[PDB]
Amino acid sequence: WMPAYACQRPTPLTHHNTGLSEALEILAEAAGFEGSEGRLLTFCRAASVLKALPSPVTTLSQLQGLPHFGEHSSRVVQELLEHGVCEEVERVRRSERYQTMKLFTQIFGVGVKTADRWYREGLRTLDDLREQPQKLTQQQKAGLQHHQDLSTPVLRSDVDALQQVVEEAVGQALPGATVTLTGGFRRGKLQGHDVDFLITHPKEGQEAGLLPRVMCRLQDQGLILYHQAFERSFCIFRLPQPGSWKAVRVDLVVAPVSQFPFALLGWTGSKLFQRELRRFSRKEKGLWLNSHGLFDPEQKTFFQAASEEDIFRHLGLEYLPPEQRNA
DNA sequence: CGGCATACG
DNA sequence: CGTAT
DNA sequence: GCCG
Ligand SMILES: [Mg+2]
Ligand code: NA
Ligand code: NA
Repeated sequence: WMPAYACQRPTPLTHHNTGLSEALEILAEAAGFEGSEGRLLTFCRAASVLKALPSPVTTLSQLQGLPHFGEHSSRVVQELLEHGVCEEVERVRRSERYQTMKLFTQIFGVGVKTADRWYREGLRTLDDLREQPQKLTQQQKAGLQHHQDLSTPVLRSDVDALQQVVEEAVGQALPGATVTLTGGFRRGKLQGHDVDFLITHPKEGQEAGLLPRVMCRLQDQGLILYHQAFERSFCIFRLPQPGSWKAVRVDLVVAPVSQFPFALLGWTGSKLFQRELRRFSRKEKGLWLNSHGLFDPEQKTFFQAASEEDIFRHLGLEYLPPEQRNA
């Protein structure tokens, strides 16, 4: 009844097993902090299975036959159902390792490997990092300076304001170019921690060289607090607020229109949905999927897509709108 | 037991 | 190494 | 950690 891949089932943004999925995603996150990518994936998948269920899990027997629920994930649910709390999950929550790795990895420019190194060096707090700025990259200096603003959720009203300023710059850089909201907001989220935009032009080839022109114009408008030919730009924008402003993470991506459906699909996510979709494509259909295209390694040809609908069809999957890709 | 998505900056 | 879905 |  429950397909094994997340791309085979609708997953809405809000669901009926929130507490259970949030506990499993703690263990997934903790597995990532320890470099256990396989365990992270299983816990992520088990969490996503519960998001896709049509009603609350109330008894352990309801886990029978669900994919990705074995001894470990089932025991987590069992303890939550019986006691409202899972000892392992709570032990992770309060551990100095988990809390510090979470704090460090949330910094823009700090990954698991850097966080882990700092943790081993004895560092624990953001002010610990601020004391030795010579050890920081320019990207990390920016993430740390702006960390407080970047921790405050972005609202959909903020997104509409940002999209207008991006379109203004894009329109000057290349008349006719279009801006599409992607990421979590396209999946229906009301808040987020960053804003994702996909830029193209209806005339194949006209988008070449576009992103530097867009960035130079945003920078000339005083809107760029930070940014690194290129096709992805990871920016910190100055977003106006009442009598002030705040820093917001904004990602700008350009694709040629021939690849737009694949880039839209990839950048709309969720992250787990795209991993599962690419895994399904490769392992069940023998096709290689990325945010540029879909490749048949037998015939050595790329599939032409005019829409996301085309892509789902070429993979033999029922279409899922973005709001049902919240795996 | 091997595999676990796949890019770009 | 970092970033993104 | 789980699946095929
Ligand atoms: Mg996003
Ligand atoms: Na980070
Ligand atoms: Na983003």
